[PDB]
Amino acid sequence: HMTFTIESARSIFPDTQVANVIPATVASFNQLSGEDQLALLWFVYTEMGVTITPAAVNMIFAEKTLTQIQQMPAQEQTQVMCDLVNHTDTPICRTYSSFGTNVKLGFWYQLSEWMKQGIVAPIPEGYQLSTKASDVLQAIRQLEPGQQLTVLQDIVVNMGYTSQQVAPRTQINIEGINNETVLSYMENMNAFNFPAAVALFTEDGALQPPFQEPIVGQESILAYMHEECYGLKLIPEQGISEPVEGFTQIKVTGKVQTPWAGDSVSINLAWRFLLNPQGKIFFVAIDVLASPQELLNMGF
Ligand SMILES: CC1=C(/C=C/C(C)=C/C=C/C(C)=C/C=C/C=C(C)/C=C/C=C(C)/C=C/C2=C(C)C(=O)CCC2(C)C)C(C)(C)CCC1
Repeated sequence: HMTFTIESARSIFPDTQVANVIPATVASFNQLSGEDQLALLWFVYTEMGVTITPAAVNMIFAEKTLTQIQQMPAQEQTQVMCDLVNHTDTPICRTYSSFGTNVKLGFWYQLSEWMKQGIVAPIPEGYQLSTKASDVLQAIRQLEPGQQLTVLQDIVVNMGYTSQQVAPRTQINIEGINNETVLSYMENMNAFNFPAAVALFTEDGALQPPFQEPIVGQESILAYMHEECYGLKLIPEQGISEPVEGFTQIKVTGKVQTPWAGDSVSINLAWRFLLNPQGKIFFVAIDVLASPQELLNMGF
């Protein structure tokens, strides 16, 4: 007999208002053809109004592949960027799938810079998207920047073909709760003390990133934290705590800022924790919350 499994833990606070327009838009994007995809991504990225810094984040992992692409003629450069978006089995697509999330993003950032400088073949002057791609572009363009950044990240991480400094903890407050395991988690994540944060989990515990599967076990969670969590700033604001079957479930809402955009952009999140009777994190889900505008729209 078990009171909770990882699977059943995923459904805690089931009426959380998740921004399902994000994966909805990604699914629509994945129905478009390679050329429409690349041109759409160029317009999203360039028209977002957000300055992207690589500086606060990595690139040494991508440099050999980047040099390769830089040396290719324009015809081959564009084909490579089509293999990536189309998920074609190629050496470069397999190498890309081994990059960490932030390495993938740095990869694409450098190509974006080279396209501006005419070192990498640009999107053709005036290339006209299909009507369908034009509808996907406009839905992306309407989203708040932080949600567009999430769309892009999700698309970038899924391209290709699949075959640092610790601060001391500083005090943080969350109105409405007094849970030390939650506060330890948030403060250790802000300090980039990822071994300390992971130590709060049960050995069989999981962390569920937004719109992704649970990452199970401390070794895996730590690797993920190394890959994706450096330079994040977590700004939990408020919470509720409820006892359930001798466990505690805690929902916290607030924001994160990514080092890609600094303090110019804040993404609205929920964190959904299930703690065991000993105060260990059995499960935590992070969700991107729907805006008031998106809730309205996805009714009426
Ligand atoms: C492709 C492509 C191009 C270039 C694209 C470029 C350049 C894109 C750059 C995009 C970037 C830079 C996006 C960055 C997004 C970052 C996000 C969205 C981060 C969100 C993080 C969150 C939400 C983390 C929350 C979490 C919390 C709070 C926890 O407690 C646990 C850990 C974790 C779950 C991590 C060009 C133009 C050439 C055209 C051709 C195709």
